[PDB]
This record gives sequence, structure tokens and C-alpha cells, in this order.
Amino acid sequence: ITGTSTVGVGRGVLGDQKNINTTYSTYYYLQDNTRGDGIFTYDAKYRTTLPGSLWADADNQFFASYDAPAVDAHYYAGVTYDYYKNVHNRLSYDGNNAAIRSSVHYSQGYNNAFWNGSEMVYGDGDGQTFIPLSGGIDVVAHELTHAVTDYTAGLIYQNESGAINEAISDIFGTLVEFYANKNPDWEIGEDVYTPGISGDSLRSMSDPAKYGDPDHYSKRYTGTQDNGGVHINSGIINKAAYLISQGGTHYGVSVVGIGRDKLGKIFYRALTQYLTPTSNFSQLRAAAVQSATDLYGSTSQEVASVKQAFDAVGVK
Ligand SMILES: Cc1cc2c3c(c1)[C@H](CC(C)C)NC(=O)[C@H](CC(C)C)NP(=O)([O-])C[C@H](CC2)O3
Ligand SMILES: [Ca+2]
Ligand SMILES: [Ca+2]
Ligand SMILES: [Ca+2]
Ligand SMILES: [Ca+2]
Ligand SMILES: [Zn+2]
Repeated sequence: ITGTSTVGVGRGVLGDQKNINTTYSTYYYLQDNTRGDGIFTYDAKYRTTLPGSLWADADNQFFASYDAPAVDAHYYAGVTYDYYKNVHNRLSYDGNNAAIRSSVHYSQGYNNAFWNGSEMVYGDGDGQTFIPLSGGIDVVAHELTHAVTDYTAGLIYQNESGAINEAISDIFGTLVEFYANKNPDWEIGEDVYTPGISGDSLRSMSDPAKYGDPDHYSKRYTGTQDNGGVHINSGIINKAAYLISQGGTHYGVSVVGIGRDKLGKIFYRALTQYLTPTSNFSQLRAAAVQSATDLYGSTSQEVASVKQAFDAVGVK
């Protein structure tokens, strides 16, 4: 759409008010021209045909409940774009300012969110297991990072490589949640999962086993569902990433925490320079150690901690 850039205001899934970047051409659209080649949000109108209609509103106010998931998908995608640019100097997902697109209101009672190879897609949840998925900044950032990974390392979605792909999306989703300072934690999806129960989440990075996911290589799932356990075995890498950041003693192995910034710099470097489509856990460890080496020196404490953390989770 060609028009005039403006700013509208509305309310997100959790009922918080925010300003969002819109475009005006007869209607006001959810089109943000301030970021790269644009962020565009579409209505899939409960259907599965994509992308759907670019979102149009008559008065630049988005307070209807039907509007909530679109406000958030649009705003959170902006924040996520900002994180990548400000922290890692990367322009959008392909590093060349590609337009970021999302569709909300996909299907009926859809309890998931995903990246379809070209755009993000968000279900509204059935209202018991989930509420509209774009209300979780860690979820939106998990989705856009799959795009980042696909354009860089290209980790195949299965077995070990696939679990690394999933963990990268949880790690960066989590780093974005802290960047935005939105009540941050080391849990995934807490804000949109089981509105009826407080205190739970889909997965935990600080203690994966809390929901039955492995937290040590010896406990890796070796079966075939979930493409070989991509959302299960990610627990082992997420625990490693949590220890490199925060520190702790896990299975008798102590790790000194180096903090979140460094965690983010080391994994982004591993992802963008060293990993490949078929990389396995062991190769991820070599990548992470080399990245930390590049950045802080071989005899650094940073290198030391990346090593300790992998040892703690059993990855050699
Ligand atoms: C078993 C399975 C398969 C696929 C999934 C997911 C699980 C997982 C389902 C949710 C836990 C309910 N999806 C994800 O973890 C994320 C969404 C979270 C809310 C962050 N979606 P993905 O982008 O990983 C898409 C896949 C596809 C297949 O989700
Ligand atoms: Ca309106
Ligand atoms: Ca949180
Ligand atoms: Ca979280
Ligand atoms: Ca809950
Ligand atoms: Zn994922």
C-alpha cells in the first residue's frame, strides 16, 4: 500500500495499550514503514488460506477484541526487528531488510504459531489451552528467529539439527523478552498458555525437566515423533544456554554465569558463521567454543563457561 505513515493506538491480547505504526490511504493499515522494507499484518479471518487481507481499520484505533492479536503481532514483530538490528546489527531476517509479514486469526481454535517458509502465522488458541498466540513476545520472537535460522545456518528440521533449530528460537525468543523488559523469565509462552492456570509455561529453559523434557544428553529422546523430538531434545541445549548465562551446578558440574549479552553474542556468532544445515549437538559445542574464542580469547572465562555448560549437559 502507498500512503502516509502514522501512528495508531490499541490494546493487545493481555489488555495493555500500545501505539503501533500504521499507514494511511483511505483506510488505516497495519503497515509499518519505519522498519526496513516494512512490517505487514494480515487478517486470515479464521481461514487457512494465506496471507489473507492486509489489516485495514477505519479510524486508527484498535480497541475491539478482534483487533488484539493483530496489534500484538504487529508491535512485537517491530520489537523483534529492533532487537536484531540494535544488538546484532542484522537488518531483518535475511540481513537485507526483507518485509516481515504475519497473519492472525488463522483457522479456528488453532493452538499453535509457526513460520511457513515465507511469513509468520498465529492461531487464536481454543481459549483454554491458549489465548491468541501473538500475545507472547517470546512466541513472536521464537517465530521470527526460525526465519533468521533458515536464512543463515539452515538447520534441517529433524533429529539433532532440528532440536538446535528449536533451541535457537527459544533462546532468542527469551533474549528478546529480556530486551523488551516485558516481565522476563526463562520460561517459554507463559503469557498465552492456560489462562486458567498461573505459573505454568510450555517449556522451561532453567529447568526443562519440570515438564518432562531432557536436561542431559543421556536422557535424549531417540524416537520418531516430533521429527525425532525437535521440541523435546531442545531442552538439553536450552539448559546449556541457561547455564552459560546464569551459572549453576547441574549434575555435579559447576558453571560460572557470563550473563545474557555475552550468551546472545556467542550464539548469534555460532549461528551465523559456524553452523550448517546438518550440524549436531557436538558440532554446536565446537561452534560455540570457537565463537567465544573469536570474541573473548582462548583463555577467557567466557570460553571456560561455554565448555563447563556443555559438559554439564553431557554434550561432548
Ligand atoms: C510436537 C510439535 C510439533 C510442531 C510444533 C510444536 C510441537 C510446538 C507446539 C506448541 C508447543 C503448542 N510449537 C512450538 O513450540 C512453537 C510455538 C511455541 C508457542 C513457541 N511453534 P514452531 O514455530 O516451533 C511450529 C511447530 C510445528 C510443529 O510447532
Ligand atoms: Ca478501529
Ligand atoms: Ca515473561
Ligand atoms: Ca517467557
Ligand atoms: Ca497458564
Ligand atoms: Zn519452533
